[PDB]
Amino acid sequence: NYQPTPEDRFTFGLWTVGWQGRDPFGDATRRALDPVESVRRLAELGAHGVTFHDDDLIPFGSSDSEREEHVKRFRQALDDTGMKVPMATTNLFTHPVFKDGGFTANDRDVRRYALRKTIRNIDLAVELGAETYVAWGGREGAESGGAKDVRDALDRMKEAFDLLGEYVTSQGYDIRFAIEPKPNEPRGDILLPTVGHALAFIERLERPELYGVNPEVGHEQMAGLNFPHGIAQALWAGKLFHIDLNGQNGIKYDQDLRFGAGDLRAAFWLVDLLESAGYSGPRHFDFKPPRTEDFDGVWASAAGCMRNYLILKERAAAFRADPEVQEALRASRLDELARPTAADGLQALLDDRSAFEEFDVDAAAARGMAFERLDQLAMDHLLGAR
Amino acid sequence: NYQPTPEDRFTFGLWTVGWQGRDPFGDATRRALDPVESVRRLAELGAHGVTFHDDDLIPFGSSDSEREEHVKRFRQALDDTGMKVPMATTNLFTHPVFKDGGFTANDRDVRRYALRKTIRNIDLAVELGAETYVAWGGREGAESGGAKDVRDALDRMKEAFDLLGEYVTSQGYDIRFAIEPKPNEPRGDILLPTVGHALAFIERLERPELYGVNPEVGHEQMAGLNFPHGIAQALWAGKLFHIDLNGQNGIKYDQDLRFGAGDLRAAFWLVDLLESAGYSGPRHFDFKPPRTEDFDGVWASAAGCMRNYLILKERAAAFRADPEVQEALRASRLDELARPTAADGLQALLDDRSAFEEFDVDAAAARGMAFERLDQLAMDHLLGAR
Amino acid sequence: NYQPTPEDRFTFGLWTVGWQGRDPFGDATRRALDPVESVRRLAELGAHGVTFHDDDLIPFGSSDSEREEHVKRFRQALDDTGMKVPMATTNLFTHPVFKDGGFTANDRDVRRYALRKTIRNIDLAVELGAETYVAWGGREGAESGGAKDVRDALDRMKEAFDLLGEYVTSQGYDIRFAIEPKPNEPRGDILLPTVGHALAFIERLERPELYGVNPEVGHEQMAGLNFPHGIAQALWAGKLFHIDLNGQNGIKYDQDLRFGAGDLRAAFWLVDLLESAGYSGPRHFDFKPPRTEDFDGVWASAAGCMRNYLILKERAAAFRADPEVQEALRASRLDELARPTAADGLQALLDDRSAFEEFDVDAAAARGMAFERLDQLAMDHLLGAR
Amino acid sequence: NYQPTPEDRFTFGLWTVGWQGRDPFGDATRRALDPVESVRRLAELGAHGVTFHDDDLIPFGSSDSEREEHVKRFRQALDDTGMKVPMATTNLFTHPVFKDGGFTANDRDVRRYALRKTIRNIDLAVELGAETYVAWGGREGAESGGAKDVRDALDRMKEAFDLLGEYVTSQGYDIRFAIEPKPNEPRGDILLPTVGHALAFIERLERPELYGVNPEVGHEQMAGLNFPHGIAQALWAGKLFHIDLNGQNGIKYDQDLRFGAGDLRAAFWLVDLLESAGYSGPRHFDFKPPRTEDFDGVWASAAGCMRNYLILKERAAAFRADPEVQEALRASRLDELARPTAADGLQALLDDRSAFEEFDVDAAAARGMAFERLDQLAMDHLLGAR
Ligand SMILES: OC[C@H]1O[C@H](O)[C@H](O)[C@@H](O)[C@@H]1O
Ligand SMILES: OC[C@H]1O[C@H](O)[C@H](O)[C@@H](O)[C@@H]1O
Ligand SMILES: OC[C@H]1O[C@H](O)[C@H](O)[C@@H](O)[C@@H]1O
Ligand SMILES: OC[C@H]1O[C@H](O)[C@H](O)[C@@H](O)[C@@H]1O
Ligand SMILES: [Mg+2]
Ligand SMILES: [Mg+2]
Ligand SMILES: [Mg+2]
Ligand SMILES: [Mg+2]
Ligand SMILES: [Mg+2]
Ligand SMILES: [Mg+2]
Ligand SMILES: [Mg+2]
Ligand SMILES: [Mg+2]
Ligand SMILES: [Mg+2]
Ligand SMILES: [Mg+2]
Ligand SMILES: [Mg+2]
Ligand SMILES: [Mg+2]
Repeated sequence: NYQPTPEDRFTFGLWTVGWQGRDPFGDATRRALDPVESVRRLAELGAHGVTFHDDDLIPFGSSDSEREEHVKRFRQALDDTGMKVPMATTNLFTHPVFKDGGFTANDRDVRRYALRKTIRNIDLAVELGAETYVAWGGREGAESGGAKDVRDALDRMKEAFDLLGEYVTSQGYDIRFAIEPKPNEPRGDILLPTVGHALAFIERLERPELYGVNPEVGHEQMAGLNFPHGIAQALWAGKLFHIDLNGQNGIKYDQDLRFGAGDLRAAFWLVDLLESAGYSGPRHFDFKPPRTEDFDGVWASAAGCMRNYLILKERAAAFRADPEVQEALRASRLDELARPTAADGLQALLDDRSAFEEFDVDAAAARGMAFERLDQLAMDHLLGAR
Repeated sequence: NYQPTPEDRFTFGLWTVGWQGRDPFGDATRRALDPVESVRRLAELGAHGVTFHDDDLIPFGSSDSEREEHVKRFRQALDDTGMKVPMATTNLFTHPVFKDGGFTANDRDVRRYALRKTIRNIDLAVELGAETYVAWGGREGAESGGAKDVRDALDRMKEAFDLLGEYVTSQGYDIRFAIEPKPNEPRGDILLPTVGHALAFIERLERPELYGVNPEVGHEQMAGLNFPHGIAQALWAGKLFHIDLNGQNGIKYDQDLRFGAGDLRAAFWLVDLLESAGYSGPRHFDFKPPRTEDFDGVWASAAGCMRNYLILKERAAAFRADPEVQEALRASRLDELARPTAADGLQALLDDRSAFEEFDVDAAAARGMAFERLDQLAMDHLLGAR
Repeated sequence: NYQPTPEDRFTFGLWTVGWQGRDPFGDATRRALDPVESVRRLAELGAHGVTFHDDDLIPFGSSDSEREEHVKRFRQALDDTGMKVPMATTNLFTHPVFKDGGFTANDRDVRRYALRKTIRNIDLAVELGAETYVAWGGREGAESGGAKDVRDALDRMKEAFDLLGEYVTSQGYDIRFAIEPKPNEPRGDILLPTVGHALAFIERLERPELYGVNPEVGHEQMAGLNFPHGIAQALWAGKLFHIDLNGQNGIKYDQDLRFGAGDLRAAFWLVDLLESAGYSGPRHFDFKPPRTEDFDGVWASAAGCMRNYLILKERAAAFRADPEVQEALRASRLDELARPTAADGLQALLDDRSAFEEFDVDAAAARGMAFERLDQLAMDHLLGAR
Repeated sequence: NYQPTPEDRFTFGLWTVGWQGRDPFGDATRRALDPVESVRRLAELGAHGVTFHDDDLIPFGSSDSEREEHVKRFRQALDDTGMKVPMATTNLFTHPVFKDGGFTANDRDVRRYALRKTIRNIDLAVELGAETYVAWGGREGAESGGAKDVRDALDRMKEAFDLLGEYVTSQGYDIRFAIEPKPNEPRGDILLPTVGHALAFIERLERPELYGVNPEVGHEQMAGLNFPHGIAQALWAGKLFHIDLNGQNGIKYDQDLRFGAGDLRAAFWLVDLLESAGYSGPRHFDFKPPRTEDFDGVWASAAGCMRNYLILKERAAAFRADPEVQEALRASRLDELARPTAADGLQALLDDRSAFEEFDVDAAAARGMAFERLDQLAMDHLLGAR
């Protein structure tokens, strides 16, 4: 009954189940978790692996010796459990030095520091076997219009990513980058605010093939955007390297609810898309167990993430396998959407009097699309009412 | 006192001052305007030119002879007034045949019809001297998840734009395309919903150099996005071919208020950016005089569009010329943002102990950015309080 | 399998299934429906009754004789089918004369006309047996700040409703009023924009007992508000006289999707609340079959409204009857929320050293609320995964 | 040139200029401020007074002796500066014990503790001379639907406020309560989310005359609502006891920008309303100097709050005094909006054939409202372009 196994490729950030519950208006409600205990508890729940920021694993300002002891304890817990580390990232947002950004801070010496902090963790990530390195520029942005010339900032952002690309290729590392967009919070506006802006930016990098996106359900929904649509565009471009799964109730602060909470029907269409397109990357949960919860609630919340994915996967598969749904898809001409508009070419199109001069516009206009019957079949399948 | 001349390059769509005031809940409050009268009235107000959809100028379903008479009357009014036609577009949204889209309609015969309708108006646009051809895919999208496979739809969208690009190059036309994004309305979600998604899509076209964006103030703000930031990214990519100016009060239906209404400070930063970057295209107003207004209100509203642009232009120029502002920009290190992070290169950066090993993180963290003083200087300039 | 009967009290506006599909950017896609056919088709689907604006039933500007013939045909179809008319309303928004409002139009003669148009339809509503009379002030509002002094407008709004209350009581009519809030569209901002503002306004009327609210799912969600929470406040105040059910995907134009579409989990909690509180009024659907649909799609969409209500009703009832859920509610102390804080009174509270001086704040802080386990049980029940 | 004096009644919370810059993703960027220094610095800037939560002034868990020393130091600084304390409030949100609320926490013993903590600070507030006591229920709410029965929670909320009302009247205190609404953050949804919901709730209290609202600019704008409209409804009801001034850029996390930032035109219409209605309460700024700023930026930001109010006050006064504006107000029939619709009464209205039978609907429909000319005059005045 919806039990995960490591083959389902579910992963969690250390910072997720480890969130102590400090928010802008309140103190922590839970004690800190040792990374080692987190790995053990997640392995017992059926997770495939964990992810980390450098500063989750190695307390900021550790000596090189303390650093090695922290990595050794962590590696021992990975070996003890079979857990993998498919993704790593850099914390370029917590420390006060990053208050105006890392890669696009106005101060040049902060920008250089941000690059050196990132490069050091890329080495560690490769050693632990990470395949994707995520960059979330949470502090890259502004609260006021004059504080940031955005063209210069984009120059600085491109420079930083180009330099990281030169570093990995000069080291022969097999790692790819994924940019994680967010429209706002903690800055008033964040640069590269959506999947689309990030995809557009990547095409201006020196080595675009090394970069993709790491979209997050809740972040696109903070702009009121359709998350499955954005994921479809990222797949279409070949750029879906990683994904952050969670829940969000509309346009407000980033809630990071467990996956399946928030917009349930969007979660259904997302799972349908990922499974139909054969996405094979990690199913990563970037979520926060609400600060109302004790530690038993934390693990119930993490378990719920995986459970909801598996239930939705079953319902989406039943939806697509149902002969009556396959018939309704043809009734709505989804098969025709997949056929070329003009494989015959431009000149044939221009000579085709059935496409314009003799096109029966009123007859085509009268045909219903039958979309509502199709959508009610999808509802019936989601609710198990079929 | 803020009087426009044709050198200011202000343009208006025929559909703007010609909007009869029909909304989803009410009938028209104004009679229709003859395109010829609109050209004359706008010329008297100081406008530079007009834009049109095919169906604004030529009633849908006109014979070829009636078509020629409509164009002739229009051309005579352009010659009488000196008005230019810098942009044209296709109406692929009003007629019922486009209820599920034009370029991405599920029905293949509608998609072919949409292409032939567009190609016919490209010819007319070139004859009238338009330099930019805008495409707003207002019906390309969905209300439900199963109605549209977005990867197939993007295939169909790319196919359509590739075919238009083949047509203009095979005809030797000097015209470029601009895609106008909108997140929603009249479809529940529209494909290519923001500037960013449109920029990303263009990079997958066969001839990307022929395509740019036509962002609209209100459309990006319907996603809660920062419009000057999005414009900066479009300029950075070299893709700002055209712009739609209006006003919008936040995340709600597309209001199309006169420019300067809605988010006043965003309008100030937009004008500052366009004028500082040397944007030389038309300043096009895509706005709707509210249906409360009679015809005297329509022309007062159109006049207000141009007036507000000119006032904001004056205030932005005073802001940037003020020595105390130039000093505050240096205090906030905007000059350092414009300098390369690591022109010395990757190896020099890696060897630079001042960038990491000996970087004084606490000292850099203590420096204030002085952004609030800078933003209050900008406020004082906007309000004429200096 | 989820079949409605008239005992379920499902009702539909004539304007819902009768929506021709005209939106701000397109012409009608469906022919008009005769009110008589609509009554017959809805009766066959299992509906309990219909609602109407005066202008849905009687074409605007009909002579008194044509008026009587229209009512007679309608009454004959009600008798033929057994359909009831539980609610009626006035169209104070379509005709151009209402472009600046009805009850709060700046022009006094329009305000008087709006009152006479309303009073005439109250008579008709009582004759057809309506118990609730709805007022949706769709044009009461403004696009700009100086156009409407809101204190004077609220004076005019109170005056209008006070006069309607005097009319019904002087006629001895057994009818109550329900105000339907909406935050925006078609005006830039609408007066009484949410359930809360409407409830507050009612308490200033001369006869508050005659007035309640008619909240609509999508309207509260256009402000990002929690619709079940708002309904709970209306029930708490004793003011839920009527309800408009539909679906909405977040903060954007009013979509009026079929009920169950949009925010599915909000629909579940709404049905749970209405059924648990014993709401006995009509379950009224104010929805628009998308303009992609032909007439077969219209009736499939209407059927889906009722189906989704019945499925959600079953799942909510199973949720509340599940012993493991009843246990989890006690684990989360929902039983304690229902017990008075200080039935012992103020002085006992002040003397109770266990409430402050000797309260163990750290122990109380450590208790988890177990909300995530509870919410996953609700998810499992909604998805039929239990 | 726009210099404040204590007669302008500008006040600041200790928590505003004292915000250390900790947000959900970062550590503090500024050291803590001694309340005494804050009073001195604000007095030098021209402020009239300060406000406080109990826990801003007295560190949580202080002994009764340390408590007295903290109050004594504070009182000495008030006497040294002439600063007043017009408002006080309780912190029922920071400590982990309040993670599920104070007055509406599911645990009864937490609810009793919350009441005793509040009552203790009411005594202190009266001793310092506060006239208004604010309650912001930031933790009263839920992230999930089953966690909170809202009808029971409203029962508990009413019980708490009724008990506070009994306490102040039994002590003979001259203090009034103001409820501060917020739609969300830090809870997923907060009870009483807008001005309207709060006004409606007050009317169910035992002693409604003791309670009013403390609206905050940014909070109503987090629901996309028109803040001047909401303030007008609160004034109309006689319930505007206090106000929180700041800035907010649309629907997103609560930014608490300095007043004048965010929606500039809304700030203009707000100042016009407050000054025209003769609001005489404090002009309180609940704002956060951005964490990019050092202490010089903090005081520049606080100074900007007062400056922007004074500039807007000047522009609104010029707008209302301009004869051409007074003429345009009559052209738009604002004078008619202020006149009764039917002072002649119901029977006269029903007998008046000019109101319906002989009303010229087409003539009334043709009259333009001239709202756009009026709004451009307001724009010209705001920008100093007249
Ligand atoms: O960059 C990795 C992560 O960093 C932070 O935790 C962000 O909140 C999250 O969105 C991001 O994915
Ligand atoms: O495509 C040209 C225009 O068409 C329609 O009028 C749209 O509303 C507008 O946004 C667009 O710019
Ligand atoms: O007033 C009755 C109805 O009128 C209009 O159709 C509105 O769109 C709807 O919201 C309202 O309920
Ligand atoms: O209750 C007083 C204050 O408490 C908190 O600081 C809130 O953020 C603010 O909105 C409120 O006004
Ligand atoms: Mg997030
Ligand atoms: Mg996130
Ligand atoms: Mg993330
Ligand atoms: Mg628009
Ligand atoms: Mg537009
Ligand atoms: Mg446009
Ligand atoms: Mg609606
Ligand atoms: Mg509605
Ligand atoms: Mg309705
Ligand atoms: Mg706030
Ligand atoms: Mg606040
Ligand atoms: Mg506040």
